Amino acid sequence: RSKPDIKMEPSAGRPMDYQVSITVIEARQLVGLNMDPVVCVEVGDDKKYTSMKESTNCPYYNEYFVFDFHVSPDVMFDKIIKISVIHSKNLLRSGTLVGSFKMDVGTVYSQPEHQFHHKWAILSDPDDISAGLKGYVKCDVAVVGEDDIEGNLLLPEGVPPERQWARFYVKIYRAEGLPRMNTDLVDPYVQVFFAGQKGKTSVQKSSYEPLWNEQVVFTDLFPPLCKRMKVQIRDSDKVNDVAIGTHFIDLRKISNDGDKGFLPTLGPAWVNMYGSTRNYTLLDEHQDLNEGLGEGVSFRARLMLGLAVEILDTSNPELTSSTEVQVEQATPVSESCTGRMEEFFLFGAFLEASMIDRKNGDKPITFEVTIGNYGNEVDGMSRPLRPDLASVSSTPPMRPQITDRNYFHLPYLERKPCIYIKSWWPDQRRRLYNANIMDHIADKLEEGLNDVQEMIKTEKSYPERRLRGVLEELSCGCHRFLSLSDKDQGRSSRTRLDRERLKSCMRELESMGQQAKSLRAQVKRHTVRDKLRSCQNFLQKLRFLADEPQHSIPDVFIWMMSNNKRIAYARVPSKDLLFSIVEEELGKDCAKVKTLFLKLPGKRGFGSAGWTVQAKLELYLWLGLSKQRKDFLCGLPCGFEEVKAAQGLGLHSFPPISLVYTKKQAFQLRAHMYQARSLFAADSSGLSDPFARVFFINQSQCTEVLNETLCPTWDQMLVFDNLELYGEAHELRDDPPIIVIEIYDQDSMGKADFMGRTFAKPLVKMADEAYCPPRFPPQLEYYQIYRGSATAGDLLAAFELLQIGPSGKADLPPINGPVDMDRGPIMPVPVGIRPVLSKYRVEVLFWGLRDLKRVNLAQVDRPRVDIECAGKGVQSSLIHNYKKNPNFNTLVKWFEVDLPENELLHPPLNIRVVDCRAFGRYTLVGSHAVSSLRRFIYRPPWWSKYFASIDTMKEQLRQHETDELKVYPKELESEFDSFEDWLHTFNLLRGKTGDDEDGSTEEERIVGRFKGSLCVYKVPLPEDVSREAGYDPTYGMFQGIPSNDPINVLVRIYVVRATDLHPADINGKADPYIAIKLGKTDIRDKENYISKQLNPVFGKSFDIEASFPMESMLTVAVYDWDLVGTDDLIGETKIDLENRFYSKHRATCGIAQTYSIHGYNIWRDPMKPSQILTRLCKEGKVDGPHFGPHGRVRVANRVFTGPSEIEDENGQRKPTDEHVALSALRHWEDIPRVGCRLVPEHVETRPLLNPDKPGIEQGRLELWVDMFPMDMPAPGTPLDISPR
Repeated sequence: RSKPDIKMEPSAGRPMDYQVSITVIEARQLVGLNMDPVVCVEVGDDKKYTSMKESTNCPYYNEYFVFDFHVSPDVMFDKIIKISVIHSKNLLRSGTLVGSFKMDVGTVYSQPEHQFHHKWAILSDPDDISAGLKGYVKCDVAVVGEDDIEGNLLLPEGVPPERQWARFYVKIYRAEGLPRMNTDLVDPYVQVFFAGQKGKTSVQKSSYEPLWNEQVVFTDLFPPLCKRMKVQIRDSDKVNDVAIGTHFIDLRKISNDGDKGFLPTLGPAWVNMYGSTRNYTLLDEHQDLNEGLGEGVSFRARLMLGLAVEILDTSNPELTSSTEVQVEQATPVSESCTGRMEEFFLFGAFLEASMIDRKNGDKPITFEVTIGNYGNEVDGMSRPLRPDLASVSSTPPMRPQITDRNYFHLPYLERKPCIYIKSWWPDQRRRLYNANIMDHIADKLEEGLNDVQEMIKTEKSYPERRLRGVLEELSCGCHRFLSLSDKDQGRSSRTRLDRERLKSCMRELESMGQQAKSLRAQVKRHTVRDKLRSCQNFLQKLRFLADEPQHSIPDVFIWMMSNNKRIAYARVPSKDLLFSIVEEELGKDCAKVKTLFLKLPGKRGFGSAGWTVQAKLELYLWLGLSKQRKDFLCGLPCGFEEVKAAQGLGLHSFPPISLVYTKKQAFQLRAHMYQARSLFAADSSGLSDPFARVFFINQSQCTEVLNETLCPTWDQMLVFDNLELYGEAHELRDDPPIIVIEIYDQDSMGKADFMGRTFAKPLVKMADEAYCPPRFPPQLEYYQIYRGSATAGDLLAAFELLQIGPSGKADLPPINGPVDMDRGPIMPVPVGIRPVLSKYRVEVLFWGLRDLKRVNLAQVDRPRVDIECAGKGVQSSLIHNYKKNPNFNTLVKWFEVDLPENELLHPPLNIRVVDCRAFGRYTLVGSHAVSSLRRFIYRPPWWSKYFASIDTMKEQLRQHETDELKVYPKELESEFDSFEDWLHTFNLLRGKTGDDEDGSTEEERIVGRFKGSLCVYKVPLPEDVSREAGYDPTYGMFQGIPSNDPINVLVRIYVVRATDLHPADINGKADPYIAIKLGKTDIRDKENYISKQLNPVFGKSFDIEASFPMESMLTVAVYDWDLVGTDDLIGETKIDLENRFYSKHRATCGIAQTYSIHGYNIWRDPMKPSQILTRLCKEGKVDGPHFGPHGRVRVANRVFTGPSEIEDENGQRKPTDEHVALSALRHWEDIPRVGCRLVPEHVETRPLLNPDKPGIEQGRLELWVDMFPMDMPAPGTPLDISPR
């Protein structure tokens, strides 16, 4: 696989809705006298307080606090939680602070389920090193998108409870390259933030190159729970205090905990921070990028910085007792120790630049390649003289040309402009060289893991030894890094972090080279699927080691301007651009023709401000020293000449300002698009008008618009012709240029609306290659379609890029073009590339549909469902009365349709339901299409036992982490395949698909939910299938299916107890009761609510008739009782008795362990197990039962044995058939054709869900539900499970 995944809108910089929740449970061992504590919780600037507790050292609150944000993930993690015991706070007095505990959101989120539970917050006096410990405050925390103190601390691993105060020195020396503010001078000062404490240097007025040589001194507890420092170059404008740039120092990459690791240190070395545009806009909408809230769009400033964390002894009297952020003159160092100053030379070559927006391509456009302070001559820098060349940094303004209505292209063609920059940077190439080595190893690890996952999920053989070879290559790469990075250990201009961090990666990857060989033995033929997920734990640490805090050279920016106004940008990091003689030290984007996509600056690159590509460039880049420009043209496309400028005429080492091209290979691209599927709904009808517009270099071609479908089959090859590819064959065969496929809805105005985008790489054939298998012809395989943030479709294509031949286009294999003469210029996908189509009969069970939401404050009385698959389709019977009978009057009605032979290439079968209005205007009220037909392909083949079962499920929990009845430790539909044995369930949709800014949510699209079954088989059909359709052609495969007809059904619910219910009251002990909604019937136990109970025991039994299957929709709920207003809601759950009732699993009544009619084991099913087995025999078309003696039975070709006799409550021996009958119920899977499993009498663990707090647990409930139809013999009297 070489197909790219270049997403224009990644997760970085995306803001999401977030919630922080805190319960302040209690406090104990508080140090002091007569304190009356008010616990204060501050997250950011939002501060809340508890209630009043009077004169205690051990208070109890159990109070709740909720805060909500909508910020980017890195913005959240710097925010500080400030739980504090504050003695005697009121509105006029800031109370006397006992102690506090500063600890950020990122440490919460680093916990595996993002929570801390019942843990004691280690409060300490934050403004005194010598003050004692200030007790512990038991609390719990949660961030969502035993009671001993030492066993339950609120700390991560490694942190001692007796934390040591340490001075967190940061040193601010000098800065360079500052932009304009005043009209246009600058007045800088640097402000540092850490754990709410701030410290700023003195302002040096009127200097682009300041030199403070000052430092900011914090005082905080080692190890720091606040995890980043906000270092921010700032301008001291007196009216508007505005920032220039911001870099975050990450504490984990500069440290390793323990004596085996090292204390944190950094620098003194340069730091490259970014922000808004290079010019000073009078109003700057990218001011948030100056604040570091997102990705920086242009380089703002660079700043030498240091870090000198030193641990103090808390009992030392000579130290300063205050923890304030003092301002102190630092100790300056020479700039030679930061790196020997060297000259660097950038090279760039613009080959192609297409896909320019039509709204901006009216005028001649200019590029601008910049690296840091150098290469920005057009903007008029505040640069001094040479610390020289004119620094040609712009392509000439060239008139664009039209590709289509959407996009332009640039007529570079034979002339490719080039840009070369002189720059001066400190030589710190090893920080990016080791990053390149370990990034190459991590890229190989990514490719191996993705190949193993893709090849595992396609079930191609031999996976685990391939994974073992991947980890063997990983071990070889570990040894390669062990040998490579040691070659310049004795460098003199080297910081302490460059020693200790390097030692850390040496130790880690030395261990990793043997952990790979250990997990090589751990990976087997059956454990490969989960050890593959275990393998990327290595990849997490390797990606973490790959990035480094010490910057040397800032990132290379490529810009766009017309009228010298910036419209589009890109930012490639410079670490992949250095040239090195070591292949692992060589950057990934260096000396290679790299595809790169521009995007809009700031917040307007996301969402509805633009979805179109700003530009697509085949940019060549190179970076290195000015003495290393020896062979920097080795990766360029050959067959070219160089045109140079006046400053470097005749010099062999001088780079050209432009190239003129002598080789123009004619290339024809056969773009085979056959199908798209699961697309976005851009039209108001819940469907779209999709067509594929494919871009390749300077031209574009369009397939014809298909109408009113989300799974189009265009079946349309487009032949791009007479295009020009430059260079030789070795730059195209193993790495062709990219293909961008864009999907659009042909709307009512004529102008199309955006639908998505996918990328591709064609299989390349030169004229000397034979068009022979296994390479040619190219097979169809999928391409994931993205519409920016979210996935919005899947496309099927088999692109091949072919040379236009030495004699003509006829040297290519002959095009199997338009045999259908009406197609004309539209031309089909040829045979061999299209799949073989074999006829499959599709059989639909039109069972019914429930749970329609009341759109337009009513319900549709006459719905009818049409199924459409690959053009062909069938329709059900029209509903004559929906509320009386929500079930179609149709048997298994089928249609025969040509389908793809390969099962992975099956199209999504569409299901839609319409209201049958006048004139055949079939207005859609629901539509669901997402299914894979391989699933539907058919080929012929009381307390006394309860507490014992409680001990049993404790054993089941302890074995999972390492009489009687069954206990399921998860939800009942998890064990029993959701009772979807043949009565399948699908979920309908309506409206436009939910874009994050233009559309609704996906829950708002939910309108109905279909019940039915699908059976797919070939029309050349097998022999047992010929028997099955033989008994009834009106049912097909569906023989012996029970009737649809409605019935009154008794609903019998036993509820045992509830556990760990979330209280709404601030005391922490709710007042719950059981509330049951069944169909349209309300039953509440509010008169018998169990007050003041976290784990109440109900023991109530409820019998209530329902109009099944219309009333087969039940919720079992718990309600915190409240007389005033309404009772607070805890949570509900979905039951849906319909899939229980008609299942073969016998969900009507559970079966006990052994047959007994006395005491706590009395057979509660009114129909005895012998009659149960006879019923399952006639319903399962299997002969039986055939009892001999009461201890044995023959059912089909199988024999079951067991006991024979039972005593009643009178103690008299009654021999019945029921014992071996119930034993056969517990061996009912032995039947070779109809065998299955039966539901036993059980108890169940039920998650409760509240839409007030979605996606998280509200408590558990234990219960089990039986039900009985009212034409069978009458149910037994309601049993009682009242507690002891």
